[PDB]
Amino acid sequence: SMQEEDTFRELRIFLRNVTHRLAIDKRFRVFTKPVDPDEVPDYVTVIKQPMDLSSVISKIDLHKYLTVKDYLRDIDLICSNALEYNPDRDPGDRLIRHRACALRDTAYAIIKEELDEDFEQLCEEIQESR
Ligand SMILES: COc1cc(C(=O)N2[C@H]3Cc4ccccc4[C@@H]2CNC3=O)cc(OC)c1O
Repeated sequence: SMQEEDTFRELRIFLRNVTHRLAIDKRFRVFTKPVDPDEVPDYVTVIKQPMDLSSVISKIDLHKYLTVKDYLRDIDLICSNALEYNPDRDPGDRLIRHRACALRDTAYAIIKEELDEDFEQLCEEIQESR
């Protein structure tokens, strides 16, 4: 229905705003665009599902997220991809893992403080009915 389309449009607006706040945070710069294979050649072969904040914006706009849970699965993927690709003890790997974890923690914390749980519940119920 049109009321259901209004619900998903509100969800999209909410998701774009959270994503924008992550994207402008200096710590999360390396997650703003896809990992370039010319700068990191083995990435696309090791990481099966690359994910970054620009691709998240693209997926919001294509109506790929019908719930906050679906969006958070992609935020989790930005984090898990960095934990998997950079697992070493060296400072370079530890810094990207800490930034990855901080990106995930920030997204969850924004959603915990600003998302009405009845709004998410409505999205899930419209999703389950389709
Ligand atoms: C997100 O995961 C990674 C990111 C980088 C990294 O420093 N990047 C990546 C992505 C990117 C995107 C926007 C701006 C800067 C950057 C820098 C430079 N070029 C890149 O391709 C390195 C990683 O491992 C060596 C790695 O797992």
